[PDB]
Amino acid sequence: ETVENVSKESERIWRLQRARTILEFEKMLPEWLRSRFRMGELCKVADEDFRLCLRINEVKWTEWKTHVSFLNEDPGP
Amino acid sequence: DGLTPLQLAAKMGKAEILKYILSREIKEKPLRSLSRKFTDWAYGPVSSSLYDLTNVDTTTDNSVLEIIVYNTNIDNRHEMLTLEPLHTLLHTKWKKFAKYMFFLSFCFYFFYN
Amino acid sequence: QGDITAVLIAAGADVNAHAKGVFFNPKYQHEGFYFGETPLALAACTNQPEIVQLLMENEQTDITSQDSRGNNILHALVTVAEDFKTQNDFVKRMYDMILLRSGNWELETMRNNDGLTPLQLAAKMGKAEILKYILSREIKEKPLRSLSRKFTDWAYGPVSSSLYDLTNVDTTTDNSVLEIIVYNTNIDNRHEMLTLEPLHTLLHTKWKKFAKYMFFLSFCFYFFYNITLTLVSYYRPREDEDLPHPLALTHKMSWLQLLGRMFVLIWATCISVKEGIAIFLLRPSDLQSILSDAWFHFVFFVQAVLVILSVFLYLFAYKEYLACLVLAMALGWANMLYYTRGFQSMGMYSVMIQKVILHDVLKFLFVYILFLLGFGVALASLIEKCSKDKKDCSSYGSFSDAVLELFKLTIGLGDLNIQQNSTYPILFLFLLITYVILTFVLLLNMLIALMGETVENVSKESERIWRLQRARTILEFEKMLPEWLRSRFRMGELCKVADEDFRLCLRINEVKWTEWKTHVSFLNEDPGP
Amino acid sequence: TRGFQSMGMYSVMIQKVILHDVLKFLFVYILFLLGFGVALASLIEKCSKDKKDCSSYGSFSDAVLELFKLTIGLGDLNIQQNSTYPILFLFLLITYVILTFVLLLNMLIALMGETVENVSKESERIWRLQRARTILEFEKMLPEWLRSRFRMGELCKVADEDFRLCLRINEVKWTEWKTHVSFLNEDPGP
Ligand SMILES: NCCOB(c1ccccc1)c1ccccc1
Ligand SMILES: NCCOB(c1ccccc1)c1ccccc1
Ligand SMILES: NCCOB(c1ccccc1)c1ccccc1
Ligand SMILES: NCCOB(c1ccccc1)c1ccccc1
Repeated sequence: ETVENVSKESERIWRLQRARTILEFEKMLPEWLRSRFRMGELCKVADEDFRLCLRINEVKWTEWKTHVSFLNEDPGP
Repeated sequence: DGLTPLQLAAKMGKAEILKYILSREIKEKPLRSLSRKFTDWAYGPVSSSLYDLTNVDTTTDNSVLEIIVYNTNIDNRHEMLTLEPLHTLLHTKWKKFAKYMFFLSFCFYFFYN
Repeated sequence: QGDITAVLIAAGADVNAHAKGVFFNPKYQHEGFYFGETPLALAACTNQPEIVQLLMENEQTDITSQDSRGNNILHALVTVAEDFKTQNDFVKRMYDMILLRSGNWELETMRNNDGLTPLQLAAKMGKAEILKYILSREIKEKPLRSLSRKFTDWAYGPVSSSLYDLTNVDTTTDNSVLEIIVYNTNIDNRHEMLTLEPLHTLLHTKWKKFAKYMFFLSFCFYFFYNITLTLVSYYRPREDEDLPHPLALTHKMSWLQLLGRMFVLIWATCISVKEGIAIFLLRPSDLQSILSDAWFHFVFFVQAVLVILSVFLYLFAYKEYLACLVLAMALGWANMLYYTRGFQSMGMYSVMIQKVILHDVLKFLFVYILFLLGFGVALASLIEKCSKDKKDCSSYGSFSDAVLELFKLTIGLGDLNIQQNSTYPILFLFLLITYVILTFVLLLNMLIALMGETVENVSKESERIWRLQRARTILEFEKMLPEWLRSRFRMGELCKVADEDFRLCLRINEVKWTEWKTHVSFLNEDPGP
Repeated sequence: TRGFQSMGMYSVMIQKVILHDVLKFLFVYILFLLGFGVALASLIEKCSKDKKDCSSYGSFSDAVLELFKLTIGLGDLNIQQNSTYPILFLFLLITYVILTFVLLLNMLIALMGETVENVSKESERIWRLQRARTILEFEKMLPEWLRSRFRMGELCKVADEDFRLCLRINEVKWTEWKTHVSFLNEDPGP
């Protein structure tokens, strides 16, 4: 299974052995100026405007549905 | 042990239940406050998804990535980091932050040798 | 909402609207969804066949309408339709539906603000699956089979002859389909597009009638070219004339022993002018094709110029008279890898050379330098610091000689005489054995590094890169072919439906068996005298 | 080497590579040979050489052969004794061995591509045809007298003649039973 296992496991060991470095660098990063990611705090339902921290993605095609979700726009200025 | 069930699903490494907890989209309106995935907007086959991401990011004590990636016991850490709230968050820590420190800590320890 | 939509049209909504907002987005993947901004295309883009069935029955609907980008509706379906197979694939089903609902041929002749027909836009965007429809498009009707691109010559049981309308397809107009498929670099699946029947047999016929014989001709010229540089410089028949000059044209030379020296000077200048024009053309291709193709334009040009600069160096007589010649001769034999295209497995081996040298040698070399320089410092204790027993009497370079005598082992050109020390040769060789075993494991993993779907991917992608890197040569040869006497392919101009006898240029095929049907197509015969 | 089931199946793989794919590799291996050989033959007869033009002959040819002996591994150091260009000699000649390793490493991958199936199985099926042609050739070699051999007993078919036709007996097997109405209902007989 070098067609699969010796190649793929050596890839997945590597991604874990790089993702451990990245969280190690945040311990190395000083607490001041983590002015970074963790996107804008939009509403959830409730009365507070900023409810929670967020993360934005870009999902895609077929299996449409007539959506009833949220602010019906494009993301805004 | 002091663990939330999201953290307990990560420490025990149960991947499939953790694909639900980090997504959890709820298409209702008495109780869509319990949902972890939201929507920014939807316009045909292009749509923007929003993740509630409270204990997920490395900003509190013993976060989810803190207890997935530093964990050694479980087998399928790679099957868990493929998931969308963990993945693009790891990519964004990579691109904005960790790529440039790694090349910086390269050129120091390479000029060292 | 289909029910609410018909109310709004009955209430008088503008069906020919245009939404010119910032959702066009060159940064496409976020906030985008370009759909050509008309209400007709939006139902056409988002799998709404009944609303398209509703909107195109409205007589006020401008189906021929354009966009801010100049796009009509068939441009809009092209710019959306993904190269995913059968996503209950609606766009090809609905591209089919719009032309058959309405329209003359005067809808795919419409160009955008780039000047592209929707066949060309499907090729430039590289949407393969919609382009398998446009180039086939057989229509088994008789109000509107004039819109069809595939026809039939005749049908007789399970043997039947197919005819392709082939207007903008062939390289006979400006910016044709093969012009914009094969020279394209942006899209991924150029090989998935050239497998298609109007493009394939047309590329085969340009290969067999035309490009095979020029390629062997341009082989035997550029192969006799490199023999001549070998037989001029490094021949020396008997006792040469006191360090001569290779490309010199001295007073008495029989006309077999200097015409080859003219043969170099002509065919180097013939190449130097040729890709010198490719400086004026290939401005964005070289950086975008950062590893794939068009490097061989450069390596031909660098080889041709350094021959000529060696002649310019003779007129000034600097020190690098011989230096610029030999790198021009060494690239000249290395340039034969461009002529390793042509045999179906030969370039398929040559692409695997180009894959490993570009991608994965620098992978292995960076690790192999690393254990070299790692054990080399470990070895250079045992030079200049250790016993050495007789040494500091040979040449130079304490660290450098310790590296090289550890670096000659990978050749196998191994020296024992560098190792004569005092009681540390126990510790020398068991160090140096752990070099060879460690540089065996770097070698053994290097074979496994190419492994990983070698049963499929390393073989098949090296084949499909080769077919694209040969199909780019063939269209390059037609630019090389002069405009007079292209009396060639592009078969006879038979009728379509209309009153003109010669309607369009054609291409004949030989389709086959089961799933019969009682045919109503064309002239019911065999092809004719 | 026909005759053992895996022996010719190895021997056909010899006949496949020597006919098809050696001339593949040899045309590229001559190419980097003749490519670096001109690059090496600056460092013979044009460069330092420090003691040379006293040995045998052949300025370009000796520079080729001493670069051509490395593929054996029969490598000579004494051909390389020059002046300060042996820095540039060996790092040229290393880039010969690495380049003629990649030609060697891709040569293993050149036989790869469905070696799990096609290179093994086709070399088996070519062998079975190339052994079955021998066997019918031996019957042309066998003289016509005493072919008292196979072609089993001539049992009836339906008709009035007892010996109807020549035969061949097999031993077919299990499930999908049926209540048979075929022939002489026995075991084959004394
Ligand atoms: N587009 C993802 C880029 O980040 B991924 C990544 C790439 C290199 C090193 C570390 C992480 C990744 C993260 C989670 C799952 C899979 C891949
Ligand atoms: N305080 C220790 C810093 O060392 B660094 C380091 C730490 C662990 C492993 C390798 C290197 C470092 C990190 C980034 C850039 C430069 C150096
Ligand atoms: N019978 C096809 C021969 O031409 B094909 C071809 C063969 C060698 C080099 C270039 C092209 C071909 C053309 C299109 C798709 C696939 C193969
Ligand atoms: N005017 C330049 C002609 O060079 B030819 C050429 C052009 C590009 C790459 C290689 C060779 C050529 C073509 C066919 C036959 C012989 C030579």
